Amino acid sequence: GGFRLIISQELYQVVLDHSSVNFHIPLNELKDYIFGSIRTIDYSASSDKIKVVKSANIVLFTRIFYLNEKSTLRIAISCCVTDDVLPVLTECWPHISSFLDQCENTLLKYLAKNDTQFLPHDWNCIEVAAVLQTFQRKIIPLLS
Repeated sequence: GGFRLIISQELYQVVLDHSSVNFHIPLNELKDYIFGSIRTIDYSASSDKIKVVKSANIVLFTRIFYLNEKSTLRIAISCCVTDDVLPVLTECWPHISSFLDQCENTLLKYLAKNDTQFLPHDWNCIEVAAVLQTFQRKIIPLLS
C-alpha cells in the first residue's frame, strides 16, 4: 500500500525521504508534526507518536529517539500512510514497535561507527538502506 518514509534529525535535516511509487504533503508541515505540542508531556525520552493529518487523509507514525544519554538532539523515523490503515496499525502495533526498535538500533550503530552525531544527507549508507528495507518488507506489508 502506499507510504512515505522520512528519516530526519535535529541539529532540522532530512536524511531520507522516500515515497512509494504507490503513493505529498509539504516538508515544513511535516517537520512541525514530527518535532512539533501542549497535549503531550515532553520527557526528553525515546517514544512513539501517532497523529492524524486531517488535511491529507493521512496518519503519521513517528519513532523519535536520542543518540545517547548525554545528547539533547533527536532523530526521527516517521511514516505517512492512509488514515484508514489506523485500525490495522493499532492492532499490529506490538509488531511495528518491535521493527521500529531494530530501525532505531541500526541508525544508532551508524553513529557509533563513525563517532559522529550526524547521519549523512547524501546516504552508500547500508544502515539507512536497511531501515528503508524494513519498512518495504516488514512494516508496510503488515499494514497491507
